[PDB]
Amino acid sequence: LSDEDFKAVFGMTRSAFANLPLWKQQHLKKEKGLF
Repeated sequence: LSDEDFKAVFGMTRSAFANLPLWKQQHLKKEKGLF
C-alpha cells in the first residue's frame, strides 16, 4: 500500500507500526486481510 493508505488502514505510520512486537504486526495485518 502507499504510506497514506497504510496510515489510514492501521491508524499509525509504518514507522510506528514497526515498533510493535513482530507477532502483533503479523496479527494486525492478518486481521485487516493484508500480508
